[PDB]
Amino acid sequence: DPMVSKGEELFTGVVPILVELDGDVNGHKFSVSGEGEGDATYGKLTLKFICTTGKLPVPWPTLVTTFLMCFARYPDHMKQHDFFKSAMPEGYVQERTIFFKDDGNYKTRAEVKFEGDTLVNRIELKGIDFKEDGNILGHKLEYNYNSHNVYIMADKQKNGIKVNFKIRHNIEDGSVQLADHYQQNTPIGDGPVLLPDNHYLSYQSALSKDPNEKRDHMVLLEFVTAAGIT
Repeated sequence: DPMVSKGEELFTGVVPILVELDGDVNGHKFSVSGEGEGDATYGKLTLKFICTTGKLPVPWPTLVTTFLMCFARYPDHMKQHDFFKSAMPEGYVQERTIFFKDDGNYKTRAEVKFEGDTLVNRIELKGIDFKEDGNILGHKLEYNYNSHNVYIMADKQKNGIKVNFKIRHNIEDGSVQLADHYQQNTPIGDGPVLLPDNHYLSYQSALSKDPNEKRDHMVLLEFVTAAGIT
């Protein structure tokens, strides 16, 4: 299938990634740059993010979902369902509203596309209605991350997809902070795309620190596999 070939030739081995985020949460401004690589064959991403404006005013874990679905490993029998690679190289827009239960919300707009050989994710994030002393602006979330599934459906009227899911962030006391994610994606180009049957992406994420890094930062290792179509 030459549409499937075009995504395969773009993603084949290890692809460099660049992430750039401009953020304002309750008027707390901040920027983040990330670098790393992805290997869609294995669904594997390795990334290091740096707050280049000093201290990050929200917990790193709250930005994980915002900081690359085209690196998912789609099993061979599911290749016709991979919207994200099909939109490449021109790329797609990924927009979310993330509602933190009993607290504020993030609204994100991102463009995911190639710039040369590099796969780039440029993001603007706005957060509003946060509590200054809540779990997010009060930094009460644990530095770790649970596995979750992401359910994808076609958004046929818009030639894209819509995506809904819940993230549970562990709070320092043992409880959880729910972040209910609403997402839509649309191609940037006028080229055709693969619209998928309902399915999900299964995510695993591990957060760590670079022991030689003095800046505020997050190292992220993520594996992502599509499933849910026999």
